[PDB]
Amino acid sequence: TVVNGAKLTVTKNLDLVNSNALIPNTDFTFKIEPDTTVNEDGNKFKGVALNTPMTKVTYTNSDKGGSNTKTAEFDFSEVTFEKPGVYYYKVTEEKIDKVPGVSYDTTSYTVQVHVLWNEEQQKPVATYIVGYKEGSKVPIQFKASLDSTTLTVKKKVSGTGGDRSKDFNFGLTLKANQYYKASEKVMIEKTTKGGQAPVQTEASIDQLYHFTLKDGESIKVTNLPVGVDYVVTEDDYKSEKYTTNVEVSPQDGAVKNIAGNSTEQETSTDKDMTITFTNKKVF
Repeated sequence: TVVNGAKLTVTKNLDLVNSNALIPNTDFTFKIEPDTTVNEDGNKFKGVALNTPMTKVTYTNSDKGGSNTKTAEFDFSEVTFEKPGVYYYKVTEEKIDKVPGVSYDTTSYTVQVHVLWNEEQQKPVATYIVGYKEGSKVPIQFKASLDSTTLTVKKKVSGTGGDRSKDFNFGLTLKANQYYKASEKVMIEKTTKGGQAPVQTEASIDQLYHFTLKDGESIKVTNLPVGVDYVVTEDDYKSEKYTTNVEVSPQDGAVKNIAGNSTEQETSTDKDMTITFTNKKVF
């Protein structure tokens, strides 16, 4: 929280709502600039602009299971300070296009660079560095929340002729995007009308995931990232005299009803999604 020297570390932390979340391929950029509000005193000065005013950290899918913490640094070594004093800067995080499901830290830090006359170098040198937000001195830390969501797929059999023991075949495809690459895995648990714990499997992005359900059974994708396109399809059972309808039901949003055996291309949001396929057979 008080740095002796000319280098200043910035830390990024990702706080995962679901600890099993997939980590998006993305960067965070931090800007340092002279503070312009400073009442230019004999002792307080507007900061001198750095040659490298931006620094950044990068997350990739492969960071999953790590600390979710990354560091970068600003370099004050090459800055020329004409006089000893306290030089003021602001440090912020910048992000042009927001990543779905990531919240951006709007914090602005005040950074004081204490520049003292130094015997060794015969000049004023950056000697220590202190940062604060609206409270005590702290390390420069930015925190973002990474939300994710879930997708539940349920099978409902209806009509006096519907077979509650029949297994219906389904496919799920999740599509790769810039944030989540092909072959990354998402966790799936299947709940069955029987004695046992749910069964855990994994689906791969860009790879058709095959599953089956009887009436009253479901699968749940427990760490679906936000912003991912997907399609769920049931096999056609018209030849066996079932009619099929889909309900696509985002938590607390408007339900979409679809005649037939497939969802259209859906894009996951921060809302939990429930998709119910109703298979009706009657005499």
